[PDB]
Amino acid sequence: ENLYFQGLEDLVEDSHASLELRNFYFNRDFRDEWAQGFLLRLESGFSEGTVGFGVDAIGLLGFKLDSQDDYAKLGLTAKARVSNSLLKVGALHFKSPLVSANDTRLLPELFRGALLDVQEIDGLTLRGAHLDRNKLNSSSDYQVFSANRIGGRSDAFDFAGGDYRLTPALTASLHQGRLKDIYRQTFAGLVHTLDLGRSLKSDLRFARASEDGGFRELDNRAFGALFSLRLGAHAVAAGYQRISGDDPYPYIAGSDPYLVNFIQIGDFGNVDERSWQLRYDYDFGALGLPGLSFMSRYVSGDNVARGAANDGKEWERNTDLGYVVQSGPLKNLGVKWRNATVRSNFANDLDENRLILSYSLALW
Repeated sequence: ENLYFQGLEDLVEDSHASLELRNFYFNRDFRDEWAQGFLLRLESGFSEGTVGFGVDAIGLLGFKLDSQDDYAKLGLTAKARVSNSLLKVGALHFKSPLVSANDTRLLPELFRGALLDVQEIDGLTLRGAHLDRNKLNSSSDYQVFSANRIGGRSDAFDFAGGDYRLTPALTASLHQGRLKDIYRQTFAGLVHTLDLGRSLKSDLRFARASEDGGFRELDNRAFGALFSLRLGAHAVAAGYQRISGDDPYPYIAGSDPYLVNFIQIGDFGNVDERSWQLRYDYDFGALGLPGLSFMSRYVSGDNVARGAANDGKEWERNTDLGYVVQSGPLKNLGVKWRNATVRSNFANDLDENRLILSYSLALW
């Protein structure tokens, strides 16, 4: 009676829910898809007690329009909290150096598994996960994993990692993971944030991977550095990335790699690839146009392995223009245009346009 009945009420009492509408148009021109999506998110409260329990749900629905994102899926996530720690089991969507779920299409990628987040020690976040399925952004069904470019088949991704604030400005990270029967990978990172009150973020990354289990021998290293300068409404970033070893940068296929020069289309993670990035952002708020945004970036890669040579080269430009309605009936309605051009001597030259209309409504 009592505590159990009350627990079920408390799950609802402290719950919240939202509905997102997305209209997505995509075109690729080599030197076409329109779809509508709905995303219903429910997050329960927790039952009272030292250990609190809850449940989240995500409802996804997509269909193609005339002018594979044609599915419906409901995913549940059981959760438990104690002190400042949280366990989620079921449908997962999160970002971390060794595994990050994608959401740059119509409907999000989901993983099936368990994710633990422990924040009991001052300045220290410890995370770990066991994942056993990948639901690609464009499909309804959970499937087993493979690695980007490298292939393979795996039914387990495991990682643990810590992000530690050594000082208020400096955070050190170490994450270690395994895509079972394909690869092992470890990531170290150091991120320094200098606020001049005007700011400079310095983001250094290094990851090494080797084979796991009976998989063929694998050797990859990836160094990245990204320096992000904010100057009022302006932002400028400069990035450098170096891939080395016999193999390209491994990550779960369908998901996002934690590479500083991973942009709209390319990851710049090819064998031996050296690349640099320049990025500019302007926030129109100060000018008096608060919903408006502009970003443009350019990444140039060389040294890419082409057989026994290293004369592979590619570049990619991206430009994002966006507006979010600030007031009136259509407040929160957003439109984003993402335009990309890729030119390469080892892959397909491509131009891509995305147009995304989005609207989110808080239900309660």
